[PDB]
Amino acid sequence: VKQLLNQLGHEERTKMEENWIEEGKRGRKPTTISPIKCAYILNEHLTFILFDDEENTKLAMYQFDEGIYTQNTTIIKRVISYLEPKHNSNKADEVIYHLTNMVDIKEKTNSPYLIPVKNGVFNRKTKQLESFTPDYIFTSKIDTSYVRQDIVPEINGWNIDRWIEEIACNDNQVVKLLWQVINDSMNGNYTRKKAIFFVGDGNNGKGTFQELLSNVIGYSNIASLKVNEFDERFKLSVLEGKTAVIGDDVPVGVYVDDSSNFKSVVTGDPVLVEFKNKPLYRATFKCTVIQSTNGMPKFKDKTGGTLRRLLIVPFNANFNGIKENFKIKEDYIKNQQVLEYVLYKAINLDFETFDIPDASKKMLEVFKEDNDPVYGFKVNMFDQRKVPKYIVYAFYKEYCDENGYNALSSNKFYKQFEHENYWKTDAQRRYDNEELARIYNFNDN
Amino acid sequence: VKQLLNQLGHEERTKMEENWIEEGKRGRKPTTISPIKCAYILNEHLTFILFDDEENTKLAMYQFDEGIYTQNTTIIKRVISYLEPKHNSNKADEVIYHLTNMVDIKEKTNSPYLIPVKNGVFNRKTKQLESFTPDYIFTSKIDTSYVRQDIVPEINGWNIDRWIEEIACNDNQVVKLLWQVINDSMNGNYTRKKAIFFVGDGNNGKGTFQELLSNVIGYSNIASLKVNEFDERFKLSVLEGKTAVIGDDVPVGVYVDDSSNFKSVVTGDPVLVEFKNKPLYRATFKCTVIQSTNGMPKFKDKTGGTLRRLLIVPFNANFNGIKENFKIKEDYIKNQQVLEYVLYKAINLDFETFDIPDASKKMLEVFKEDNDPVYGFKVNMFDQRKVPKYIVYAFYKEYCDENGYNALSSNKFYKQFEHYLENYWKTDAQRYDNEELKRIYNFNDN
Amino acid sequence: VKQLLNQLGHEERTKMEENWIEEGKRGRKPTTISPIKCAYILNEHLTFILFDDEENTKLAMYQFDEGIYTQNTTIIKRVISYLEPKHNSNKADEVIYHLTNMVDIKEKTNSPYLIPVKNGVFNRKTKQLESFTPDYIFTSKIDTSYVRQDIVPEINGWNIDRWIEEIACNDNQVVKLLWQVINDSMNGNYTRKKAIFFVGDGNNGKGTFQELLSNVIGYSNIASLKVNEFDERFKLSVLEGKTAVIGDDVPVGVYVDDSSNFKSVVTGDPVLVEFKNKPLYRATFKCTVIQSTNGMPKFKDKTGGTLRRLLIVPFNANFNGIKENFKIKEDYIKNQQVLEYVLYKAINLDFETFDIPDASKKMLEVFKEDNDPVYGFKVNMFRKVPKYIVYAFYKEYCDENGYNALSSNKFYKQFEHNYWTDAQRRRIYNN
Ligand SMILES: Nc1ncnc2c1ncn2[C@@H]1O[C@H](COP(=O)(O)OP(=O)(O)NP(=O)(O)O)[C@@H](O)[C@H]1O
Ligand SMILES: Nc1ncnc2c1ncn2[C@@H]1O[C@H](COP(=O)(O)OP(=O)(O)NP(=O)(O)O)[C@@H](O)[C@H]1O
Ligand SMILES: Nc1ncnc2c1ncn2[C@@H]1O[C@H](COP(=O)(O)OP(=O)(O)NP(=O)(O)O)[C@@H](O)[C@H]1O
Ligand SMILES: [Mg+2]
Ligand SMILES: [Mg+2]
Repeated sequence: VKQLLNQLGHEERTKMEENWIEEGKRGRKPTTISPIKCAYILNEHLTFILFDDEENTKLAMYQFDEGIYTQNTTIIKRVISYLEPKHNSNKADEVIYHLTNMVDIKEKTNSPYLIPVKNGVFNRKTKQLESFTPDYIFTSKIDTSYVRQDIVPEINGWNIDRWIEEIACNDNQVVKLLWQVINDSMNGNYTRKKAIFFVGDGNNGKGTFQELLSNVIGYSNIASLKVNEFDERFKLSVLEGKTAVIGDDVPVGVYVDDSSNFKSVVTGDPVLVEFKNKPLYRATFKCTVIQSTNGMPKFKDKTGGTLRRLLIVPFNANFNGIKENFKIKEDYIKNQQVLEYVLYKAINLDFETFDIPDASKKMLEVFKEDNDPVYGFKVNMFDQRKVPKYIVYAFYKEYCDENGYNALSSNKFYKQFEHENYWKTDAQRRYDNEELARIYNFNDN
Repeated sequence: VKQLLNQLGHEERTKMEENWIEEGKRGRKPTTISPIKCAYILNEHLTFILFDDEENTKLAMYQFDEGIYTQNTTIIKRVISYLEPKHNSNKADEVIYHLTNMVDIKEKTNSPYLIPVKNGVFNRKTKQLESFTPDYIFTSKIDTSYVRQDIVPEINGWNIDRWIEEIACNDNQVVKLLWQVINDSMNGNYTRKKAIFFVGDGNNGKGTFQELLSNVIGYSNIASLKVNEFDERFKLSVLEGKTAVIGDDVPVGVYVDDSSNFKSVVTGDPVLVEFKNKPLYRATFKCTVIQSTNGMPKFKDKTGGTLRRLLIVPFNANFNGIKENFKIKEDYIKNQQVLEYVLYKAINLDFETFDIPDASKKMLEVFKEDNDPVYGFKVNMFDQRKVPKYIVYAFYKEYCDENGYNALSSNKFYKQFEHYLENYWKTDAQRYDNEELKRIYNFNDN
Repeated sequence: VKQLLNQLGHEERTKMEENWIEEGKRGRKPTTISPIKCAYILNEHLTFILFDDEENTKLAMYQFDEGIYTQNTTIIKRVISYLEPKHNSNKADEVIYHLTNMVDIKEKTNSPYLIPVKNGVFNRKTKQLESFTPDYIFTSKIDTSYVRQDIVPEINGWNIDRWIEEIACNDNQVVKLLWQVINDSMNGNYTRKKAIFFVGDGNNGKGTFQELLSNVIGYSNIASLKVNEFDERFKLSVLEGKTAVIGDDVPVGVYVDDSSNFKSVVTGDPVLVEFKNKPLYRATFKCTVIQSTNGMPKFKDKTGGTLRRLLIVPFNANFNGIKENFKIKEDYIKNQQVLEYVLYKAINLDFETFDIPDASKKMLEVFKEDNDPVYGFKVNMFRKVPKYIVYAFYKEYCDENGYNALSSNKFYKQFEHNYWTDAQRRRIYNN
């Protein structure tokens, strides 16, 4: 558009000179296009919009070669210079202000069925690639291109699908879940209301998968934030325009005092976000969370909420014992063809919701037992009677041998609420004080 | 008004051109309307007001299409451009300043009987919809149109009334309370002084009901702020223009050490509000508070006044299994017809105070024992006399067998303050004849 | 004054046009009054003063209709626009600067016997209502007119005096104290060196009385600051230009670690006020403090000063039932007749010190026992030589979950009060 703008500026200056010649030598050779006329020409021959009618909304320009509207001031300034190079910063700002006054108001397309990709928009309803148009209002797009694939790319005899199988210890459910996780991380307007956790005992390829995701998706489109940092002030502000958020390494067994922000982000509920020395507001973040960590973080809520939000991926394979192929994480996942194929395969597959692998359900139960001492006690109870409350207490098996703090006669109510037998009241099996509950009995008669 | 101002343009400019022609070629062919004349034309042909005479207050323009006064400088500058496009930003500011000097002073309409709606203004005294007029001064309105509704809209064979009944587990009192809450949430000038709390274990529709409210009401008319965040600095500033505040998820058992701002916002009491790098001032907030959480948070204030303000709504419906429908939260209640019907029904019904369901009273009592250990001990006392005051303070029967914190014999007055039952105050000298002090004496024979 | 300034501007513009005509057509014809001439005209006709000679102090203008000097630059710029509509913000600032250079300096009228009221100034010594004049320098006034009242105004069969009696649970001392509190709150230049605290639990009407006070007085004339908010940054800037400060709900039993600013504000003690990124300065605040809360918060200092500064008002009536009438706090206290009668009754009442009710003295003693464990011990202990036995760790902290001392500061108990000596006599049920 540089040539077109230079050309239009040339005839505009020529017309101004002709009018000055007709009117006589009085305007001392006017050679600079007035900012209002410059804005008129730009609006006529380019696509400028305004995202919102709110105060100090920055004007957006449609980059034809990129297909996404940009609010970057310097790009617009360069465009002005293309039309009129003699305007300084103040006159270009005046042109921008005039354009802001002229252009119409259009909201960004937040349709979950449309995903911006480098080649163009992708429609999930038709599962088809559509060329970039100014009608589709996007501010960012997936870095990697989208072309039809027929064979699995291989570099130096290394296959991406074989690596995916190797990551999951050759489990169809886990590789399917990983592909679904990639596909969900691609979508920014839809969240699926699940939290993805990667657990790793060592060199399990977790970081390699994180870098693969950060490469297939735009590196700018991804945010970095851990679970324990969600409640911290100004941390949520990084989730503004990011397609997904990745926690690189959550500390092992970290304690989250409050996860209200984390749960709200996971379920897509609106949340209060503030910037540094900026007014507070509320926004809805549909970006998915993907946290890679060793072990498993411990939550404070201890309720069914965090149980329903979370999803765990085993990542059992250990590549530390096998020879480490640094080229996989440094070269192979950065190859254009591999990212292309990954993007194509992930975008084509369709699923309404995450399908939990059988390994994840066992891992979810393990997390439930470890986080909640009461549930772990109930699972490992193996007791036969039911009436004696203090026998049921039994000091809870030395805090389930995991020294997790447990209350008296209050967590008993929590246990009975959590869990056929219900409660029984007998005067011959209770109030005997056989044990003054340290405790070594397991089962009585 | 764009057409009207454009017609006003090229006419005043024509007038200046003719005057310059008559006076001779001396003014270099003036073509820009002077900012003062621009302000005169705008004041004559539009409605600009000033909310108050305070320092550097912002001019307000009546949007004829929207029907609400706005202080957004961008819209005003766009209108000025509609009149005189060639004005710079500084010239637009000059026009705004001249208008500020010229226009009159009128206060915002804050009568509780008038509710701004997308379609018009609803009058509760006459229960009627009236067209937008510049006389009514509103800065925001409900984003749902008000239309006459006779048949409940069904989308994909799904009924909103049936969903409301399901959320309440088919309880008439609870559905009535939910409708009353919907009605109260959209009134920005009347508070009823009740703190609505949604309690549920999981997948109970708490979040669905909250974003349903955020849909029927304007999204920008809702402020997201939790109970524990009321007293943090700069947080109250979000309540400036919002008709309701919604706490998406209050952490379970969070200790609210200070409740002054929250209690003030619940009632019609004024509060000190401060913006970021802006002078502090005093404002009254009538927005209703609605908080959804998994269990009632612990409040430091054990006094009766904190308890009376709180209201608790049971969400006892379970949708954890295959019964869950994503379309309900994501699609169905974003439908325009459903929102219109909900707005109509909520606006129509009239009441003076919340009708407390029986289940709410039970849960309010339960939270009363949970928050106040002495009240919990009294409820679980069953010790019938009470002359030996020392056995009564047996760590209040070891926290009535639970856990907590106790004061050392300074809570004696608290027991009488909580209740007197029927024995009132009873202490006799002969007391010392009972053996001192552990769980053997849970009976009245003493 | 709009008509006068419009006429003055028109005649000045005509005179300038005549001068341009007689001097010949030189350049563009003058049509805008120069800022210096505009300032000259404004100074000649209007009334502009300067409160002090400090750095960049703001010019004050006397509003003839309002009767009070204002420093609001918006009003001054509107007046300038009345005189000269063609001046933008910079030219109005130039006019204001010229006026600041010209006008004389007069201090604010801070006479405790003069109270600015919407009808006019009120002379307490004369007990009269004097009309507004520019001679009296005031920056704010009570938003309720002062009219002579003879018969109590009743709205919907509801009496303000009967409601006041109901709030006090039918106690003459308490209603007298409440009227005295209203009178003290209205006066902004006299402090009486007492802190008013509304102590009551559950529904009592403390907030209703506070709203009545904020209604009879100007709403903008009331500051909002709880006792615990006094000592942090930028909070005192709210107190500037306010006749009284009201704390809506102090947290129950809040720990007031720092009370220096609160004590300074309670008395006439000067204090350093700071604005947000504005030149901080020293100032004296005479506004009275009124706080409402459930129970009496305890102070760290627990000394004589906080005891003598504090005053406690009983709110024992409960309306937590069908007795509650919302219209009392929503509509009844907003009635203009009721507010006018309340203002008349309060301002005509005269006194020099607060009349302490007997119940207030009892609660003051109770708070002294609660905040200071030593005095609670002294009250509870109802011989002389034995100090160790009477100590006994405050006889086991007098059963209040307190913390004791090392038996060295315990003898400060004879400060509150063991007449002095045996040589052989110097948990436990036990004096
Ligand atoms: N097939 C393979 N795929 C990926 N990495 C491999 C493979 N075989 C060996 N490796 C090596 O295994 C290591 C995996 O690195 P990385 O995935 O960052 O580890 P991690 O411990 O999971 N990282 P992190 O998530 O931050 O804790 C690197 O040294 C790789 O070179
Ligand atoms: N009557 C209903 N039938 C089926 N699904 C429903 C019904 N009501 C709500 N849902 C769905 O239940 C899901 C969860 O509702 P939501 O209110 O977000 O949960 P929540 O109660 O906030 N969960 P939690 O924070 O963990 O306690 C949403 O997808 C709703 O669409
Ligand atoms: N004499 C009265 N008779 C009946 N109702 C009254 C009376 N005085 C006040 N009320 C009402 O009682 C309520 C008092 O609320 P308010 O004064 O804000 O709180 P409070 O009673 O001081 N404390 P709290 O109950 O914790 O909010 C309002 O509804 C008043 O209209
Ligand atoms: Mg929820
Ligand atoms: Mg109150």
